[PDB]
Amino acid sequence: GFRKMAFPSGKVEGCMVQVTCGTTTLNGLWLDDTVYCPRHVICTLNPNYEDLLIRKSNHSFLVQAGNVQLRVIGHSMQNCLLRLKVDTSNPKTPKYKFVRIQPGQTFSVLACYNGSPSGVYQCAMRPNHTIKGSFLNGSCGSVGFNIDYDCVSFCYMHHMELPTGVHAGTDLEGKFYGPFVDRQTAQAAGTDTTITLNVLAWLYAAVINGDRWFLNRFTTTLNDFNLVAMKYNYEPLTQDHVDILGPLSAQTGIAVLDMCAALKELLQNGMNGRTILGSTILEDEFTPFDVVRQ
Amino acid sequence: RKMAFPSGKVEGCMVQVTCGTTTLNGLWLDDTVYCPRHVICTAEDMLNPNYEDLLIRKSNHSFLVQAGNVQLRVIGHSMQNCLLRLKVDTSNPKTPKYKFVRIQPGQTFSVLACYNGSPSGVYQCAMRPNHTIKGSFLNGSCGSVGFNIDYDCVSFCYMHHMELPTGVHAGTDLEGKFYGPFVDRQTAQAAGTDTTITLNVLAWLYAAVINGDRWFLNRFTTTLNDFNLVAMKYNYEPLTQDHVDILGPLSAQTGIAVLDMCAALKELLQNGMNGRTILGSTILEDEFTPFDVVRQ
Ligand SMILES: *[C@H](O)[C@H](C[C@@H]1CCNC1=O)NC(=O)[C@H](CC(C)C)NC(=O)OCc1ccccc1
Ligand SMILES: *[C@H](O)[C@H](C[C@@H]1CCNC1=O)NC(=O)[C@H](CC(C)C)NC(=O)OCc1ccccc1
Repeated sequence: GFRKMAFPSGKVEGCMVQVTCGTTTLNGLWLDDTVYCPRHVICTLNPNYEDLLIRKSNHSFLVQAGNVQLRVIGHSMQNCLLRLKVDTSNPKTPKYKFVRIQPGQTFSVLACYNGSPSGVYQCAMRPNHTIKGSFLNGSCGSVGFNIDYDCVSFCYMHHMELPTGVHAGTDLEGKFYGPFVDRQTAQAAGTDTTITLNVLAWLYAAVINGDRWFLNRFTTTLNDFNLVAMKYNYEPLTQDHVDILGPLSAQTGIAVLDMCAALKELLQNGMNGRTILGSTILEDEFTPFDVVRQ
Repeated sequence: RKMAFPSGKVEGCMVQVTCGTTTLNGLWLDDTVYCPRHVICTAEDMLNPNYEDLLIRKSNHSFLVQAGNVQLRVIGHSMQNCLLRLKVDTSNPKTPKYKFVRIQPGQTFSVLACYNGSPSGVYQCAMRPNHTIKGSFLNGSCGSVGFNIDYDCVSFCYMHHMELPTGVHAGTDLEGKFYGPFVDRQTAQAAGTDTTITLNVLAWLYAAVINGDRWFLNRFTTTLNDFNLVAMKYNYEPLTQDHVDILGPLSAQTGIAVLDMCAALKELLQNGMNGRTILGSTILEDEFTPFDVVRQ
């Protein structure tokens, strides 16, 4: 029973607001007396965000926190975000911090529309700095997050979809993940590589679940595995990654470099139709932490 | 993708209940806490416990109920099927609009997995045709709840009790009647053979058509009875005209008649999949319902 699970969303739900500018509406995040939303809410295509921002008043921004309307007492631009100062502090803001998530790591997304939380799901920051999210028109300002004890770590705010169907956005300081810009010009994600650390954790999960048909007695070095991995657009494995896999190595008695020799043969010979935990595809959005926790 | 409902309205209802050295989670709604009755058990979890006997031997004082840091006072108690109802001195201020509902096989819900009264994860899953859940539940998760939220009202449908030897899970509704043939005793128990939820696979095939995946359609069609002959051979639930009517709205938005889709699925079952993918997966997904496909 190994499932993609999201963090409970309640602490974040109390922070979700609707921000409207003229006719374009999206979501904002209300912490203390400040509200964060994508800056492209002030748009009507090569926009000059300094020029459009100077042309706006505090009254132009309609901020609705559920029933009640909040008044912007001031505003400023932080990279690709706006920070709206509001007259009132959210009584429900939790202990929180902003963090910059790293490729391979996961977080939960609270998909919201019109300031109302709609659904919650888990995904991963891919190596090409996009995410395979679920985002419809109106979802901008939806936030991705992790929770550790009582503290919410915010790491993502949604801005855009790319032509490949995947998604791009920023941390909570407004810096984009990846080389993307918030204008609707042609933009392309880089070639997506596979999160090798996560495929390896999934193989440990499978071995723990009772299918070990893919294990072998061949051996590999870290360097000779990385050389093969990159030919197949898998991420090279670091020695920190080997260390992170230690507990699953011990629990199963399969050395990390031996699991790499298994993976190596799967890359080179494919799966002649066989399945691992039920699919002909190696899953790369389950971390070593997820396998350990289940 | 599978999405869970936002868990906030449920998270405020989660508390910790301890009897002796046994701890699990409880659901606190107004002035009463609901929780699995085997919280009053110790070593003889496995021994056929007499729960009427174990309960007559207890006082309100033996139930330690904590809502975070604050301890609530048990004013009374009673058993309802496999649940305990604890009357608490204080009424939960965070109590949402809610009802108790008994879900049917094939229907989906969200699980808030809890430990020591503290929410820790949320996910979507389906009630299996054999009345088990394919959940993710560890020691201490009992009393975790399943629910749907449409729209301001929480529909509680599941409370967790136990894990079968096969790793699937079993529990009750919130009036404490088990789903399936199970009893709350640490004896080894088998579910009936599980099946694939045909109504859900068909709903998902409509979902695939909408987001671009059309490779699997074909010019053929079939009748209800021709299709069920192939489904029974592959361990799929039979399809009925109610199912077809349920799929009606999904026929319109697609322009694909329900029994054309059955022909497409029949080919996918008889032909397998080329190793290619449908909406991302290499297996026929049966835990998204028609009602899920419309919402998302
Ligand atoms: C913000 O609500 C929205 C999120 C997009 C909406 C479609 N799916 C999403 O994730 N962002 C935009 O609409 C974005 C605006 C730029 C100024 C950042 N435009 C965009 O992503 O173009 C791609 C696209 C637009 C509409 C439908 C599908 C793809
Ligand atoms: C309550 O926290 C716990 C959750 C179970 C155990 C770990 N994973 C879970 O889903 N439930 C029990 O421990 C339960 C208590 C009985 C008195 C109902 N016992 C149990 O699940 O034993 C495992 C088992 C049950 C039935 C057949 C075979 C094994």
